[PDB]
Amino acid sequence: SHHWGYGKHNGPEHWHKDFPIAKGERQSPVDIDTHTAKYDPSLKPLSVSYDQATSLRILNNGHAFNVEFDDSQDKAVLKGGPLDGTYRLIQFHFHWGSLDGQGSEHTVDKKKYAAELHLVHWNTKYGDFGKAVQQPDGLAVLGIFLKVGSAKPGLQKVVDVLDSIKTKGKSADFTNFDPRGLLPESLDYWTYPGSLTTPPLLECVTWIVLKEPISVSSEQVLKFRKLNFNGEGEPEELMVDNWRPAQPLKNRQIKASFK
Ligand SMILES: [Hg+2]
Ligand SMILES: [Zn+2]
Repeated sequence: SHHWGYGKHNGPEHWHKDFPIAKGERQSPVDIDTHTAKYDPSLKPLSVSYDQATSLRILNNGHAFNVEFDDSQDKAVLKGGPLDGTYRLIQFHFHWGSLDGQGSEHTVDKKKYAAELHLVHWNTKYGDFGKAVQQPDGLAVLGIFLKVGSAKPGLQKVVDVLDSIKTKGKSADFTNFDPRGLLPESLDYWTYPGSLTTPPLLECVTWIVLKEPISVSSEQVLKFRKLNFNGEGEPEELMVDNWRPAQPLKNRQIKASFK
């Protein structure tokens, strides 16, 4: 190791040495076995209210690129589904692969997608993000798979700014981006209790993974693979394969909102 990453020497199989919770009882991602997920008719439809979303900035943090939102008020929230209370969007980011046949963190019946989008929200009852991650119901992550096919118009503004945040630590102003353009048509989902997928790997997440993938074009995903893990003036290491493999389900049940 040294600092964690996705390489041979500091990749997911090493994390447990600095972050023992890596071998925990509620680690993510998982494989979603569709024939073993339990339909639960008591789950409510999700409620995504992103019409007042305020994006602020896009940042290359060395492991992905995050688009950050103003979370000082209830502007872009998620509620409903399996959640109690209101969760505010704080940031979204992707995980992707070096090839189109891999890239997602969750799998479906062992199927891997080209990428996976995570919309990260935190439970307002805890007052701030940093307090939320210390609680079992502190975050709610919506995960959306991407397959390669048609271009997604609403992703192009993201794609286009990537050249300006090529290396670790770079940021760019990124206002007026509407995350509604990244949702599939259907909001049917699976849900289970899990964790963050990067260190510190805290088990504070209710995952909501959407059944329906979105399509992106090959060119679009190609632009993701041009980013760098390294900082400026360091030897170039392309930012690819920044996904953690599926972890054991252990004593958990995946619930479906649909049949
Ligand atoms: Hg936690
Ligand atoms: Zn993620």
